Amino acid sequence: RQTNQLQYLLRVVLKTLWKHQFAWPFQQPVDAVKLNLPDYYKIIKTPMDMGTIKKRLENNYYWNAQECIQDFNTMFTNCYIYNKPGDDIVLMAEALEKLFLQKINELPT
Ligand SMILES: COc1ccc(S(=O)(=O)N2CCN(C)CC2)cc1NC(=O)c1[nH]c(C)c2c1CCCCC2=O
Repeated sequence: RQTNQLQYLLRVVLKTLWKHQFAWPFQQPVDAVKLNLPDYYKIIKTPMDMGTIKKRLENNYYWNAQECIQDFNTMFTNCYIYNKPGDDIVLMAEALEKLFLQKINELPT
């Protein structure tokens, strides 16, 4: 049994983002070896993705809403830091982040 906010972050926020057309690059960790990105783990000290966030939500890892929001923010900023600002992945990230922020301000008290 989790707090109302955490429940909403899983059943509303994560689930809406997961079903989005641009969720696919964000549903699993970046496999930097398979994708030939030798400096990825050197630049990204804390990889994060929606698949990892989901499991944490489902496992009661998070103490409260803000910790989950922190993970989401890390996922987005990792993408902006690593890629070039015109890359497709970055415009997908921006799109997904605006919806996220949208659903976050809709969060219950
Ligand atoms: C060619 O890309 C892929 C090929 C296959 C796969 S995948 O997991 O094998 N899978 C996705 C789900 N689909 C159903 C099956 C294929 C992922 C990816 N890539 C990503 O995810 C991804 N995500 C980020 C955030 C970045 C990247 C790579 C871009 C630069 C680093 C970067 O920032």
